[PDB]
Amino acid sequence: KNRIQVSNTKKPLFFYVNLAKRYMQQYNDVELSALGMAIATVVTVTEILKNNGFAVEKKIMTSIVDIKDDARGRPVQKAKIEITLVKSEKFDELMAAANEEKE
Amino acid sequence: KKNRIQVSNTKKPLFFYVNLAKRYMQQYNDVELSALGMAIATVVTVTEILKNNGFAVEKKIMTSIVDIKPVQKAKIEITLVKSEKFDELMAAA
Amino acid sequence: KKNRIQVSNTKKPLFFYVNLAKRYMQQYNDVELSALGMAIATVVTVTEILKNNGFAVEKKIMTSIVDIKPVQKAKIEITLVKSEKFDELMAAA
Amino acid sequence: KNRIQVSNTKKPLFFYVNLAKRYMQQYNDVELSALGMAIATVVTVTEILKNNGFAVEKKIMTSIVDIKDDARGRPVQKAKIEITLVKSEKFDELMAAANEEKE
Ligand SMILES: [K+]
Ligand SMILES: [K+]
Ligand SMILES: [K+]
Ligand SMILES: [K+]
Repeated sequence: KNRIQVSNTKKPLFFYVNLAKRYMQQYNDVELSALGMAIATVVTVTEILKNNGFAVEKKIMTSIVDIKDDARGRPVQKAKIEITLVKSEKFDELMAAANEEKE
Repeated sequence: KKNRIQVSNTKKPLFFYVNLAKRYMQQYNDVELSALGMAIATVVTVTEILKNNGFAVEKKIMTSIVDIKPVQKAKIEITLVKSEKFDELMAAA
Repeated sequence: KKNRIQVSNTKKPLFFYVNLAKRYMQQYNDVELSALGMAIATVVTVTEILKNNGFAVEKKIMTSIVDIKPVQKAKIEITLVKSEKFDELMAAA
Repeated sequence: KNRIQVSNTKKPLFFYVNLAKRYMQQYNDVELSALGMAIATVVTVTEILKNNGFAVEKKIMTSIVDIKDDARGRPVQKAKIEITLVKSEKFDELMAAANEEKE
């Protein structure tokens, strides 16, 4: 329910940042994952959410996985990152303040 | 289309695209590489590799902002041709 | 030089470059962003953000291969200008 | 002695791949590290060395670190990756075969 897999090169960065914010709001945590070239996206989303006070990381796992590859004839190996973020203590205030709604 | 490589698969290893570019140059002489957004880095790297290792010469490198059904994304389009060393490098491989 | 941002520092957060571009546009109207190789992805992303969020319009996007004292690297050069909404977005911030 | 930090945007990818090969040849292992945008480089070097039979990973650590930042006035947070690779059992044969020197 709260998992985001980054793989669509058509999506703007803020699609993923905003989805991560929505999932943290709904579920308290969010899991981001990506392979290969998409790892830079997950890293950047995480940096943004940390530097701007929205999130605290709970788990960052990075590993090499086998990917089935028909044309190759045997699996290819790719790096995969998996990041779990939880809501920070400032998340609600910051989401409020975005729209000048802090009390 | 036949000699165009669109880079959009995060499951592929880099060398998939490097080798595909070399195979396309063997048949068509020239090769078009295109990508959006986060995939531009791969196209750039493919190009650098083919240039630095003596396989290719660039003919055209176009970067622009495009609308996707709308959101805006950067798109790169690179056209490469065989270098004077290409055939000998391929034979040596 | 004064209104050019070279992206080459891996220690910087993305929003360093996004905010610097916005500050430069406030003073100069327009801003040049440049990078090599692995940094091109950052320039692309900065640009997409400034376009998608209504701050900027692109005027020029140049990608080329350059010699570095030699090895060849891709280099992007983007020029942005303020959009019609820029001043109001900055005031609202 | 065997550490490679990826941070120079002037370097071609194969500078890092070839340095990693040299360090594995000399020391049996190599440590690759990078922050932020440079993580994609380390990931790609690792994929290359794995898919092509040169290396086996031993450790991949990915974390958020504080970076001193004068202009900011307090530290910024960046993702950092640290990858330790060791020579594979095929490394020597492959380095030989590169130059048609296998026996
Ligand atoms: K309120
Ligand atoms: K094709
Ligand atoms: K400047
Ligand atoms: K021999």
